[PDB]
Amino acid sequence: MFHGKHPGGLSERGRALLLEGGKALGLDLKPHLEAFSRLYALLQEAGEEEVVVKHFLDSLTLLRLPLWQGPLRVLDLGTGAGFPGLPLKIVRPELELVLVDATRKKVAFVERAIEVLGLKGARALWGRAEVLAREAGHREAYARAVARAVAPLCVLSELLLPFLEVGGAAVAMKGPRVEEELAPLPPALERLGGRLGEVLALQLPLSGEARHLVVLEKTAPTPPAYPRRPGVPERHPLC
Ligand SMILES: C[S@@+](CC[C@H](N)C(=O)[O-])C[C@H]1O[C@@H](n2cnc3c(N)ncnc32)[C@H](O)[C@@H]1O
Repeated sequence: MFHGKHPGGLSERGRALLLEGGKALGLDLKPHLEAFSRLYALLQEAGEEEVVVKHFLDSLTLLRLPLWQGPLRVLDLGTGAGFPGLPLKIVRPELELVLVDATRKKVAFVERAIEVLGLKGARALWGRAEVLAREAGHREAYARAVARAVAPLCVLSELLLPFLEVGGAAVAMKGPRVEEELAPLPPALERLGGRLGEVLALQLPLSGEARHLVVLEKTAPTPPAYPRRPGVPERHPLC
């Protein structure tokens, strides 16, 4: 089984893995298989295959939180090549997505992926969190924000919380170990106008690796001190 190889997208095995992984997460990815295949081809144009399929599926773990209803404005901060934002947008097309990265070439890739995949209501933006979150256009202007593989929670919270309108929520996607990053966090969240929401523990569907979705709730407006200047949160974190 799964022997088919294709020149320009996911292999027969790659397709099967994606669908199987989706089902384990409670998702039917059949309607999106060709879009994911094309996204994979784009990533290649820019064992390999299984790694990418895993990134697709890890991104899709966001859907294990009932946070994605209707046309919410969502920031994916430090999106890189578009994770977790592009998989999320593919499967939840009503979301109004802004994907930010400090690295121009990453942003250019995401912009091309949007154009090639024909996604509507998604845009890639070259910028620094610390700068954008002081613009009236972005500060406390999002209902949701997400980030994967960006920074320790103490730093990341200062980067994410100022984008959230009061009542909004952020998801910091984390790996197997969160104990140390979480320990000193709640007082720092308070300073930013946030509260710690749930920490959802889950196991990746094909690999069985542990993951944690850390939810940050936006409860009051972020004081004007935050975020501090580019690089400062990382050099002198709040916790
Ligand atoms: C290790 S990559 C992870 C990318 C993607 N989220 C993923 O999971 O595959 C971290 C990315 O965040 C971006 N980044 C880090 N700090 C940032 C900041 N303060 N503002 C905007 N982008 C940032 C970097 O340019 C880099 O592309």
